[PDB]
Amino acid sequence: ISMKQLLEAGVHFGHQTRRWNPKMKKYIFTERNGIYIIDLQKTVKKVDEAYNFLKQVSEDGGQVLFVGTKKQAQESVKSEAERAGQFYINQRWLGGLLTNYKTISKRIKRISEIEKMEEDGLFEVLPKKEVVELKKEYDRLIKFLGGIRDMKSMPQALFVVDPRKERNAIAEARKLNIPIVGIVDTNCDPDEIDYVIPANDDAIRAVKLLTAKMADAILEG
RNA sequence: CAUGGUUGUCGUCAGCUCGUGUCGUGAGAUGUUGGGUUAAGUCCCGCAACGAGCGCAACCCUUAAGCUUAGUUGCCAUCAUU
Ligand SMILES: [Mg+2]
Ligand SMILES: [Mg+2]
Ligand SMILES: [Mg+2]
Repeated sequence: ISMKQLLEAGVHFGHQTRRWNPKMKKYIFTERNGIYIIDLQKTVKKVDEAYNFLKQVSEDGGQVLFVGTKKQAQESVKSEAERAGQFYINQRWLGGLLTNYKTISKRIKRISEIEKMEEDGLFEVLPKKEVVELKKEYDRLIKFLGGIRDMKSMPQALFVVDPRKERNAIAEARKLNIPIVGIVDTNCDPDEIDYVIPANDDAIRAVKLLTAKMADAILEG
């Protein structure tokens, strides 16, 4: 990426000074209109490191999980993950998604079973009330577990659009020692994330640019 | 007041719990709370919970309406008769 591209994206924009995290001071360049401005020069170097890492994991064939429950990133996470053929979560992070994957795995299997029953044509045989509730279960499973249906093993890396929003995802990854690549805004804390990209996560344009670049690395691998 | 079996009672009240995960030094907690909703821990939505079980409900019996099958010991409209 280039600084001009980043400036157009709105990556430089940051949260209000009051809501900042002091640990991210290095990344901050200046304060304008009561908003800290991310240093793009640091961002470009950071983007490169994460891009290299994601290409490396993709070269190894390691799976990557994209998390963007934030409204801005929901659409971007879905599209880029599909492009790169990687797992995504854009609705809600179920507690114990990775730590309790033994239970979660069964829920993934359930989605296939519900489809199988429809394919079998048991659905017509089943009582209407039972078929309605079965459909409702399936839709709920698709809503939350749709992105990771294909996943059968722990993702080699996680991509998080907003670490502060996705606290549970960060915690589970750190417990399981999974490397984290994240878009960290001024408010967020960078210590937890292994690969930190300092950027605005409140802009659809900004998130899309960064997630696309990461997807490209996965595509390259 | 050594017991099995059987029973009353709170109360047919909507509870009571567990596995895995997570949190807590720990006893614990979460789930099971919250916003609505229901007869209902009923259901929905949200939510470090994700699920599951015993309860709830439903399946059963009886009662309130038809159809088809059958018609004696039941019934008698169509007629004779008593
Ligand atoms: Mg209780
Ligand atoms: Mg229940
Ligand atoms: Mg009952």
